[PDB]
Amino acid sequence: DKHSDEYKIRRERNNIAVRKSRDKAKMRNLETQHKVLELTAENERLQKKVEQLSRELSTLRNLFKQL
Amino acid sequence: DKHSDEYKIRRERNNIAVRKSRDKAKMRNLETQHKVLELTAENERLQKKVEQLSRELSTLRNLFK
Amino acid sequence: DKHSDEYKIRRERNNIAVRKSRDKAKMRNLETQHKVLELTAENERLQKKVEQLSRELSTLRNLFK
Amino acid sequence: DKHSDEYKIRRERNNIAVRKSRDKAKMRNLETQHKVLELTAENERLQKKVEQLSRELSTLRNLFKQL
DNA sequence: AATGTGGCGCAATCCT
DNA sequence: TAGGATTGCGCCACAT
DNA sequence: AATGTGGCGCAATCCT
DNA sequence: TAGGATTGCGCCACAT
Repeated sequence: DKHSDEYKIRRERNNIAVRKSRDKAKMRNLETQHKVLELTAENERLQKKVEQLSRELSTLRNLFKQL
Repeated sequence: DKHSDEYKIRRERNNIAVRKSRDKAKMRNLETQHKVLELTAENERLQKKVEQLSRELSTLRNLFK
Repeated sequence: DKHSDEYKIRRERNNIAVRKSRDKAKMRNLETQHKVLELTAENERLQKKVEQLSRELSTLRNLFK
Repeated sequence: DKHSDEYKIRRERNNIAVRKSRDKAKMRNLETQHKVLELTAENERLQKKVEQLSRELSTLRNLFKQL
């Protein structure tokens, strides 16, 4: 009975749940997009550190090798 | 008019476009979640590399003593 | 000359370039291995979708009987 | 003793192992690149199938909905 | 011990 | 020439 | 049972 | 105008 009073209230409750479920999903996605930006900045920091330490190690190894 | 052949083809075409658009969006969101897993593992790896390089520097500098 | 400052800077610069080139190559190879995992999971998903769509078609066509 | 006879033969054995290890790694990589091409063709086939079935289902659902 | 791997350095070359 | 990107050869530390 | 999710359809709009 | 891409609203089947 798609005209029933009970029907329309059942539909309304589900419509409310649907908007709630999707807001949550869209928020989660937004939080994830932010996490990527955060992890990217951290990745770049680590890359710079690895490069700096690698060059430091290389120079030191060369010194010893020159004895 | 809903019986109009033009209406019918319009709905048919739009339903295809709507599904295509929604799949693309789902794909992007999944990729973003994927990048988080990727970056997380990679940063973990680089951090390990940092620690390894530091140990190698310490080892060499111990030769001075 | 190996004592030449020019030689020393040449080695220093090349060692950086060599490491950079080797890391890039390692990255590409890891990505390729990654795509295999990705595609494998995705094809599995699409196959599941194919099966689901077929069940839905069967269900609707059963209404005719 | 990096001039020893034993040393040079030890180095030769490792050099042989290194080339063997790397050929294997490079082959594995080559096989993986091929697998990606194979999985990509399969992915495209599946995408086409999903699209075709989806349109088939949509048309059929519309028919019923028009009763 | 002996072979298998992974990271580098060198130097010739290729590339811009 | 300058200078970065590749790559064959091979040393070494470490893993299996 | 009641809410939470995922997939669609419609139709207004935006975009090319 | 034609026609594909988005997106707010909401129906429904199914999951939890």
